[PDB]
Amino acid sequence: VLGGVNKHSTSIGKIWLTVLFIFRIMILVVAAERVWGDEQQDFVCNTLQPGCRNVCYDHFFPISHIRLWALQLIFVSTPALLVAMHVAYTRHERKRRRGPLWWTYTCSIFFRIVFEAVFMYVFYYMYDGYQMPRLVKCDAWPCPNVVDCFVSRPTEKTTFTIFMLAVSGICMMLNLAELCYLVIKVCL
Amino acid sequence: VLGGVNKHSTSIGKIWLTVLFIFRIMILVVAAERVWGDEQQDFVCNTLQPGCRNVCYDHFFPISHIRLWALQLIFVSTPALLVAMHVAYTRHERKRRRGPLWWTYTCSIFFRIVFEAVFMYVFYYMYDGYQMPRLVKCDAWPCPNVVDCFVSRPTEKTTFTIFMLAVSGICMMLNLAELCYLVIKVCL
Amino acid sequence: VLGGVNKHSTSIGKIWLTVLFIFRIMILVVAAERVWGDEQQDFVCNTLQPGCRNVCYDHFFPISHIRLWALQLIFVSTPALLVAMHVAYTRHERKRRRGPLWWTYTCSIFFRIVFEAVFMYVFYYMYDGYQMPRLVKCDAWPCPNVVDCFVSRPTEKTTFTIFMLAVSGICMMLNLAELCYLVIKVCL
Amino acid sequence: VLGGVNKHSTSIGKIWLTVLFIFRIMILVVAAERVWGDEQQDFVCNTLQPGCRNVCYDHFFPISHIRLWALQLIFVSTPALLVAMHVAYTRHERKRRRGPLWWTYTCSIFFRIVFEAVFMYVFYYMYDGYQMPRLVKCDAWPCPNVVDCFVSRPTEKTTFTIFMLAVSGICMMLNLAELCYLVIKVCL
Amino acid sequence: VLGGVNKHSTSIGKIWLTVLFIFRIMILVVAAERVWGDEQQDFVCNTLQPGCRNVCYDHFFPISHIRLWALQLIFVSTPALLVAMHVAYTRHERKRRRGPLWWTYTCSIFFRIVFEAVFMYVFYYMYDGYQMPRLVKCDAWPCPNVVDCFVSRPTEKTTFTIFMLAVSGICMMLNLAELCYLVIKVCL
Amino acid sequence: VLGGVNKHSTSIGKIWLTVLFIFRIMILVVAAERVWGDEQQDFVCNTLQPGCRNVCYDHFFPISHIRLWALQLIFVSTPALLVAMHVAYTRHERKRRRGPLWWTYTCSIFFRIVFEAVFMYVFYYMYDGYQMPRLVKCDAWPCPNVVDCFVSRPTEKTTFTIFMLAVSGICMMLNLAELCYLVIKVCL
Repeated sequence: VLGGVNKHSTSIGKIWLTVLFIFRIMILVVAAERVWGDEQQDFVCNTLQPGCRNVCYDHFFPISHIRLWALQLIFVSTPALLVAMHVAYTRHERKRRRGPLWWTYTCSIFFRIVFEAVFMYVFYYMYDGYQMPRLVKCDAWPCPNVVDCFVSRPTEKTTFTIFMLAVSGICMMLNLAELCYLVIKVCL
Repeated sequence: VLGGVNKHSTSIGKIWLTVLFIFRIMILVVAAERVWGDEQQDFVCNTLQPGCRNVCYDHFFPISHIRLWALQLIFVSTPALLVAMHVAYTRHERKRRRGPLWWTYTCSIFFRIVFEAVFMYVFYYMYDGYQMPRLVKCDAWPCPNVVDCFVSRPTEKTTFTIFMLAVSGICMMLNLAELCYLVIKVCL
Repeated sequence: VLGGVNKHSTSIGKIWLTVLFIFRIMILVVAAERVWGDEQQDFVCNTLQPGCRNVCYDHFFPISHIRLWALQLIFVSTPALLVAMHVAYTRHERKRRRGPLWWTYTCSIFFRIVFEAVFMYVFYYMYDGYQMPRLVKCDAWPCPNVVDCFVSRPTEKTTFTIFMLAVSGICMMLNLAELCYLVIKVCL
Repeated sequence: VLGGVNKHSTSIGKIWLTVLFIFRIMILVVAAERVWGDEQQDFVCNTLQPGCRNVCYDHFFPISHIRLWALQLIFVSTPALLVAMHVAYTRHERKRRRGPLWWTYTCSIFFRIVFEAVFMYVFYYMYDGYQMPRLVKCDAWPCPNVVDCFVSRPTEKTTFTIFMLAVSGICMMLNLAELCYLVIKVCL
Repeated sequence: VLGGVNKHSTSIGKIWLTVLFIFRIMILVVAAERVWGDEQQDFVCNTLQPGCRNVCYDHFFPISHIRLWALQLIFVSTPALLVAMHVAYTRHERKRRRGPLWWTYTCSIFFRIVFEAVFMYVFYYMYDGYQMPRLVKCDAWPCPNVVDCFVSRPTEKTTFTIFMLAVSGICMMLNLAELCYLVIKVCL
Repeated sequence: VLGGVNKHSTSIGKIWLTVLFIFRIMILVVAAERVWGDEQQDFVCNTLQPGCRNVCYDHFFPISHIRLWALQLIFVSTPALLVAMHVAYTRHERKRRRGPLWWTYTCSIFFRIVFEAVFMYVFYYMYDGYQMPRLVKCDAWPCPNVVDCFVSRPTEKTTFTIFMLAVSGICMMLNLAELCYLVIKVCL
């Protein structure tokens, strides 16, 4: 909350973006330890081959969904943290002894859009959609021929995937709108 | 508590709604990790088919009850959080340099009613009542014919479902009463 | 502690009731996650029938003892919380612009007695005493004929049941004494 | 720490008793969840009789050691908490409008000795010493004849039992010394 | 944050190094209990020999990755903690009664580089790269001949290894730049 | 930190000893719940005898390594806590109404050395070195003849044992140096 206030921030940055960020954190907290907790423990494969459970789970879930969203939240909150430290350093220096603050705030908004877009593209490149399947067919060594494996709680995981994707998409649109608001105001 | 006080709020909003919100949170905290902890682990099905446990549990419990209530609490508390930030932003601007505060508070009450009603309808659309069955009959692939499966702690889960439904219904009535109090006062 | 002080409260309400409430909370904290943790996991039944463990445990323990005490503590502390908010609202209004405070405090004491009495009656209606048995005989479907099942830590659970029942009984007596003290003082 | 200071307390009550109380809490914290965590889970009995593990563990450990020490700490800290509230109530009343404080402090010391002595006598009546055996022989129904059962971590549990017994014995001696110091001073 | 500010610190030390340190801590928190939690529990070996799982896991993972990073963070933050205490001690002494502060800050930067370099060399000496294999072949006694063992979540562990190595490399470069900035300024 | 400052403390006690104490606590926190968590659970013995796992683990690990270090930290921090309370009691008395503070500080240093040496001797008397074996041969009843048992994570446990022993040895040397500094200063 505190690390989201600047003298150049409009109502969108002060209120709407801050609420959405808290919204994403709260959803992640209640859906991490309980929904994705038994992702590998309850991954069931119809085989007797030792080691087939480990390789098939790793093949279809190279990075867990919750770990991807945790990384995205850390990355998109970094520019806000950097700006806050710069403000304190400048405020300390000014007392001791647009402008520079305008460029730092504008640059932070640009990097927030880039990080938001990159992480959802990684999601689509890696899981080709939001729908978690009930069944995965795995043929990696040492599994003989093709082995059927069953995912844990596919429906609940799909529901939370739609929530995070929808909020992340809204966050980019708000960030894009704020970038346009600042640019046109200084230009015209 | 703090994010529930406005200069247009009556006694109902200041006291009764705040207590009920804390009441729902406290009940959720004591009944989440212990009552719904072993929902899938102690889901027992009378079969030898691999993967039948995963598909049958996911078929009858697409979203866990506690996750639905956690989502509802987050949604119904969002309008209160939005109003508080708007007050601080307006208070900061007024010093730096009915009305707008009346409309923001009135709009937040309307959205609280909508979110409360939507989540209760979703519950009845998804679980068709408050009574958790002891036995569920599942015929989804790969389960052969119809398989008997047994739920964990059905009676305790039914009791807490009644508590959350009753308090949610009371909270909707109180919000409706406060909305009527403000409308008639300004009209007459 | 703070939510237990009013200008009409005598020494009993200020000191003895506050200490007993903290006493009940402390006992519950140390005896919840460790004594009742494995209530169903270590519930052993002498049978080969799938699903008999789930139905027999649910039949004899419809609501866990710790969950009943947690609900009781929440209920008996609600009237105290309601009084505190009313005091703050009245104190704010008086500055901005017996009596009403006497009736609110008296009413809160009455509801504390009712909630205390109701929860112990529910305990006796549901578990017909304080002694937890070592053996339960269960004949609910699908268990064939009558099945022997064995409870986890029956002696330790009996000891803590006596503690909570005794303190709850003492708390009801103290509340009754305080109610009589206020009534006779105003009457005579 | 704060709830252990009174205007009639000598150096023993202010310093030595406070340090010992913190000493007992710290030892309990590091030795509860890890040493006694698997007391029943790793209780191994040489039998095939269902339910023999539950009844034999309950017969030889009716109350766990850590739960007994947790109860003792709660009881012996109650008189200190009662005195603190009485001081605040008297201090508030005096401003609003030996002696009584001397008797309350003296009575609290007496009850601390009684609670300390009662809990160790219960320990000796219940476990007849400090040495935890490696083997227990159990003949309670339904165990056939006599069944050998093996305790988890008997040596480590014995070591911590000696620590708590030694500190509890020292605490009584300090409390007894403080009681004698106050009595003779007022008498002579 | 507080233990990273000195009167001789430039913008790099005040802002960039502080953010990166928080960045490394945040990544470690979200990836410790969930990614490396089941490292040995889900270590599957294709054998019937008792004890082969323990010796093969210990042979290939003598120190866990998360424990190595936790040790590195503790070591690289020690010089900053030492400087802060020296500042407070000097500040207290000066009131009671370049220079010495310049040498202490310069020395702390040097030790941060050394600790950073040592821990990455230990990583390459011990795990000869960043890629975690799916399969390990173990022939330590008592495993007969050569036994195949399978690692848990090799792909996710590889991804986080790249993140920590990259940030640690960046932190070493920033520390080197700050050291050069101070040396040339005092020299010329 | 606060409980390590006295008016007679030199730079060694104020800075170096405080940092080392925090250093030992931080290492213990990250290496307790994860490295020693499965000490008995993953203790594997090559036998079919019931109860042999319990007696052999208890024979070779009478007290866990982490519990020994936790006890040592509590003991060596007690004299520092005792001194702080004595300072506050003396400071309160002086206002109400070398020297004594010099002897209390000197005595606390002496007891810190004794406790540090005693716990290190107990470690060598009990585990005869820092190297944890991979294999232990156990012949206690009821294990028939000699049974092979395998330790969990012996290499990682050895590494952390060296760390704690090295820091404890350094802490003893620093305490000895500070004791010599005070004695010679007062003598000459």
